[PDB]
Amino acid sequence: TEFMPYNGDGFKLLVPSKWNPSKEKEFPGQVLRYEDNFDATSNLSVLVQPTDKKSITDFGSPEDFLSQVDYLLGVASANVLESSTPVVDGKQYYSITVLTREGGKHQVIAATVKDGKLYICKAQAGDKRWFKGAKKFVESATSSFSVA
Ligand SMILES: [Zn+2]
Repeated sequence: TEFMPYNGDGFKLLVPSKWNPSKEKEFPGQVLRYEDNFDATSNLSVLVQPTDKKSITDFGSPEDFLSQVDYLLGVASANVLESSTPVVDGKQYYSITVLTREGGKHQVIAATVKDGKLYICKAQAGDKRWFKGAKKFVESATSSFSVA
């Protein structure tokens, strides 16, 4: 109904059914981008980049990882609402929720390491759309992200 599964190269996730794919490359390693055409500040991207790390935990804690992929957030200020270290089907993931700025953005990052690749899912919405229904879309897309 409101969500549709997507299968990429080595990963899958749920994308909101009303968002559309964007052909524009915003970040390096970008392989998917979906956006709300009524408010393009609501969007999501999946990045796949090579790495020498063997685990997401080689990055240090969730907050340490966040500091190393901070280009993804563009910030006068970043506030970490929550972080977690969920394990899905054997794989360690990190998940981080960050609020950046009046003007506010809620960004959720989910990440794991597999096969000499760093796989990053980032979903965001603006503060007002967040509380008006976007929170569901942002959190499902990042919660649903899994690699194989
Ligand atoms: Zn907010």
